Amino acid sequence: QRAKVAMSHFEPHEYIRYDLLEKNIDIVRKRLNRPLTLSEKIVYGHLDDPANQEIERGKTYLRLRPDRVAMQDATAQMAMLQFISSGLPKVAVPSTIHCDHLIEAQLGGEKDLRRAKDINQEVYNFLATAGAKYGVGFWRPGSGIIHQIILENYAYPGVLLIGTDSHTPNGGGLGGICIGVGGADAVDVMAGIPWELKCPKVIGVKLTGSLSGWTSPKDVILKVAGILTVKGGTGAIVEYHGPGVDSISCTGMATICNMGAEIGATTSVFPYNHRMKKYLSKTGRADIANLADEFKDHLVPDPGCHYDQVIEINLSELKPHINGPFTPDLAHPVAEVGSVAEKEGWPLDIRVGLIGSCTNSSYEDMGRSAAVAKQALAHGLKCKSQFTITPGSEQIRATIERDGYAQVLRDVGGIVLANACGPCIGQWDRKDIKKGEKNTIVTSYNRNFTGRNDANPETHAFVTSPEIVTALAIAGTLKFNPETDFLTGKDGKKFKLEAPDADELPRAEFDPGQDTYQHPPKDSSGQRVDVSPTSQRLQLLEPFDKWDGKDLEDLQILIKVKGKCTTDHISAAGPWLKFRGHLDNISNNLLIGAINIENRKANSVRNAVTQEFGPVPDTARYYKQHGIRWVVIGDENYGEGSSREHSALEPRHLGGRAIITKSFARIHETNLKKQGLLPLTFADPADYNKIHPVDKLTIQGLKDFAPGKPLKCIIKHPNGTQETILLNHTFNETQIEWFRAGSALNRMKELQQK
Ligand SMILES: O=C(O)CC(CC(=O)O)C(=O)O
Ligand code: F3S
Repeated sequence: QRAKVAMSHFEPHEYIRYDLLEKNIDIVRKRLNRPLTLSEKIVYGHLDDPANQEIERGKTYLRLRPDRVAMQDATAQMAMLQFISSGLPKVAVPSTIHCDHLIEAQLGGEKDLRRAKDINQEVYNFLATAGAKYGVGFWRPGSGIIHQIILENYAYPGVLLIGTDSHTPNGGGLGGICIGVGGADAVDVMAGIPWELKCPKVIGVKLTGSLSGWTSPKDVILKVAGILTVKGGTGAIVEYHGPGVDSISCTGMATICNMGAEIGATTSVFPYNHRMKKYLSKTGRADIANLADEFKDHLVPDPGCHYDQVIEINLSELKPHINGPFTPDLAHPVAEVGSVAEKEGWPLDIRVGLIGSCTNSSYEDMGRSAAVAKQALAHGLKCKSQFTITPGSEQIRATIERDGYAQVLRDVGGIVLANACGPCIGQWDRKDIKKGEKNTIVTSYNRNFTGRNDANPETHAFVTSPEIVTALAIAGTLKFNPETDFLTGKDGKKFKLEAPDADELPRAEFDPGQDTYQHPPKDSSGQRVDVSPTSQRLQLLEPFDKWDGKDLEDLQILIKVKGKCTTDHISAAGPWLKFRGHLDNISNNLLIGAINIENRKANSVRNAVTQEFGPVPDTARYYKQHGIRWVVIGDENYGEGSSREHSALEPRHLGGRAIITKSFARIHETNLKKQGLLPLTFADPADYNKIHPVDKLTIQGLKDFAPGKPLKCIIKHPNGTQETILLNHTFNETQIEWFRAGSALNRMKELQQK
């Protein structure tokens, strides 16, 4: 580039290329002759061939070149095992591993981390020596959650980042396009080959007016999530714009982009502005803010660009929301929630109040919560409810500890957890409740899907802002309304809580703490990564079987699924995170949470040959070792939610050939195409009703599988009648070559020594 500004302090040699962004935006622009939106300037500015790429929103696959790859340890292990199979010597672009998902919340900060490094040494040692070997930066356990460390250090305006985690959109708060992928996508960018993405549609949310009072950043996406619903953002990028953007802090925009994951959006973004500039300078990147000022025309949307849908939100009319309890789109005003809770039968007293995680742990969030706490403390009050605080990184922990906020928070009765996901992925040894107990918890997190936080099917969880969690934690009930109600203080008077007052960013500079990162040695020609042969936590992958040239005849339906089938129903987390690097050991959880439409129950399907109802993994394994190939039938938005490729690998490992649904979630359908399976959808969703558990399916037409040709499916009924239905697919020729080879990895290996 002419300027020589680095990507971050950890890669001082790898410079930001806004000169290329601009050259590819100018090549696209003159092919398209129209204003482009911000996410179009940034996506199309990273095309591998901007002169020739075919560009149509919602239709074409763009072949893109991401700037950096970030990985989290619950998904980094399988991604690094696939990279190890490619045979390639080093990673092609800046990648980092972050160790945040294997640390269980039990007693608090220090004790929980000590136990996690003991319990997990094998996997942390595997991730660091493979990181050292292949040149991947490694953030040590206890250093912080992937998105918080990415916002503090690696996101910048104009970046195209991919991450093996759904909440990777978080990065959009600093003006970049950050997309979550399954681990095999990350190994394409690390292997140095173009990354493909279905060309996004763009939803424009216009922000007008200003935040006031108890209303925070969080409220905007709780409001938008309820307007669009979980199905709302599928296949689109949400792009925030308006005069109101500049009334939100940089870490508030990151809160909003983060939860856009919850409506199925490919990612969300905000346009570069003064708030981002301020945060870039206060986090040791003033030079990035100076470069970006010079390229600002390319980091804002063109005037007059066309959004495929515009939603307008008046921030000055906005008021606090609390969303739940079993989806993030059931939206409520914090004024109404008490009411709805008594008519609906949701438990009114707040058992546990949990604040933090990467969605709501900025210096501003911790401070606004303390500003509430300090008030309750001046009246001899304490949290009525149990109270946990998870700092997003060691820098937010060291900084808020030093400036006092952490001590206010413990003085009202909260325990500070390790800087890791913990209760946000449900990695938590809970004790206050017997399992099955019906109880309400309230979090500042993002997802509140059933069983997400403690695996109690009946814990009702509500997501809101950290200050409202803190206020309701002292209150102990969903009946309390912070902005109206009175609280009875130890000295018998009544008083009411004042709306939080707090610094956006420190007066001082940020404390980073010590010992957080392991640099890779461009040295150690002689790093050795050794999966013990009979290790129960890590296992080297063995190639899947190449496609046999024939059609798929008389396939068994392992399960026909009723309703919502999230990737947590397909591959659960909780106890199974200890097997995220062992494929046959984590496959023993295949589809155990999905509801069987035959009997309305989870984990009991009928074995076609023994005629006994029993566990799905056992049955799929019975089928596999007897030569029966099977299929799953789903309803809508199948594979919704968490990014894990384990949802696609475990079907392949047990004998699965195809998943046919009315519609798929984006990251799960890419993960099925990547593992050699067939993601297919009904040309008519009503055809879901034609297929019963008992039928055998023949998927015919593979010999001339082509983009756009539907595949024909012959349903064969026990009584000899058959029906033929049509099935659509979104494969392009790159992806058909993945199916043909047995998986995308097998194909990457054929472009070397076959
Ligand atoms: O319908 C599809 O072809 C896929 C989805 C999601 C995506 O990959 O962007 C869409 O285009 O809406
Ligand atoms: S990455 Fe963030 S969304 Fe929760 S599971 Fe971890 S704190």
